[PDB]
Amino acid sequence: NEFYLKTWSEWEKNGTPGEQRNIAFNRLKICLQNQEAELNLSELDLKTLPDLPPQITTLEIRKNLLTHLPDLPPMLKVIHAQFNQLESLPALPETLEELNAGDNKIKELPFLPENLTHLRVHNNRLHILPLLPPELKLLVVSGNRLDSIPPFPDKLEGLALANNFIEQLPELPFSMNRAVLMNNNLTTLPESVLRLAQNAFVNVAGNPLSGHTMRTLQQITTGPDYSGPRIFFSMG
Amino acid sequence: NEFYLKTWSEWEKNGTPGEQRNIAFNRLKICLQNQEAELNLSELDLKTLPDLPPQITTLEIRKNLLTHLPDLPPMLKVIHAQFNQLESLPALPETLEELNAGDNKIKELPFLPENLTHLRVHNNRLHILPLLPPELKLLVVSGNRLDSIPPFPDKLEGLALANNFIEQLPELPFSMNRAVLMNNNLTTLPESVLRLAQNAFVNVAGNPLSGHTMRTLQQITTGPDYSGPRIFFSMG
Repeated sequence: NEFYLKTWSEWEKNGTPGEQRNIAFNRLKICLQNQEAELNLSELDLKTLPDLPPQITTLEIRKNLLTHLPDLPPMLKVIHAQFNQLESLPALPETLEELNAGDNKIKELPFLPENLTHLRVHNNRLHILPLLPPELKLLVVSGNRLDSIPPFPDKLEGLALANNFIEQLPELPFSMNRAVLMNNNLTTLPESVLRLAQNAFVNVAGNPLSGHTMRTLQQITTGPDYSGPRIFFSMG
Repeated sequence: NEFYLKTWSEWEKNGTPGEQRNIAFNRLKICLQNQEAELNLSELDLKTLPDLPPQITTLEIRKNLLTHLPDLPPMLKVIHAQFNQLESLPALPETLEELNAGDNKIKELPFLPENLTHLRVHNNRLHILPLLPPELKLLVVSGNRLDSIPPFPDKLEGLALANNFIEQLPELPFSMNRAVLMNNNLTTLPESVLRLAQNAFVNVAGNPLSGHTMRTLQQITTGPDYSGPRIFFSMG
């Protein structure tokens, strides 16, 4: 309890000129004393964070200059860390449900915990993704360096992978209603794309789909009973 | 010239298994012998390029695995090098008019030559831009690490700098009709935004514009003779 005030007071003082660590100390202490659910340190030019209040369920720290996070409290449900300079993340609490860390410099994600439902991590430097947890509903990984993709869990609804280097797409679960796959290196599509719901959104423009893929898809989608989705794509 | 056929022939032999350097050697051979304007080595899994045929005016090499480019021939007008692993670019030929190098790892650009009209470099790692040349017409630098922007040349028509860390935007020239400025760190807007043409597109959603900026902009834009453009933005 006073462990935090000692830690925070010393972190108060150890800052470069622009960091608004003076406001940060105030928000940290109040957050501890009133046992608040959310800690909001966004837009404070912070280059580091100290140890965090243990009871919080929302950590909002977007638009700072963080290179690393401290250990994450075990009750966190939502973490918004987008627009920092994060190079990695610490271990994620088992309670984590929503993680936004887009627009950082993260080269690898840590193990993804079982309750994660929304992962938004575009504009990083990911070459690989860890295995996806069973409740994942939304996955946004556009604008990274992804060469390959782990298999999809069977509740995934939204998938955004534009502007990567994916060569092969794993099978798409019937739960998927939004598949944004532009500007990759796909030459073929998984058969399961055609088995999605009729109103599903599918965009594979900007991929070098082979001639056989194109003729295959043209024969099926123009069949008189075709019930699959509309597929957007491009040539040239 | 037998100088190129030897060099290309020995570059052909020196590849790892997946690189399709045999198809590339043939395209090089055809390009040299028929004196073609365009050399197209895109989508061949290439990790390096050899010396290039000197007469080409279009270099098409997107979607390979290149880390460095070779010296560029002196009549190049168009270079499409997006989706590689570029670390940097070589010195740019004086004739260069269009450069696309998005989705690489480029940390800084070289000197930009005087005839460049189109620069598309989104999804790289730029912290700074070089000074912009006087004919620049289109500038796309979305998805980088930009903290600042050099002054804008006065024929610039399209500007896309979404998803960077820019805190102050330089003045916008009257020629600009498309200003895509979302998800940065602006708290205010330059005066010159209000002097753009009435049909210009301006999008600053996702910036933490101050309350004073918002109330000022609301007073001006709702006056009965407001002559400027529509501005899109966001709150929350």
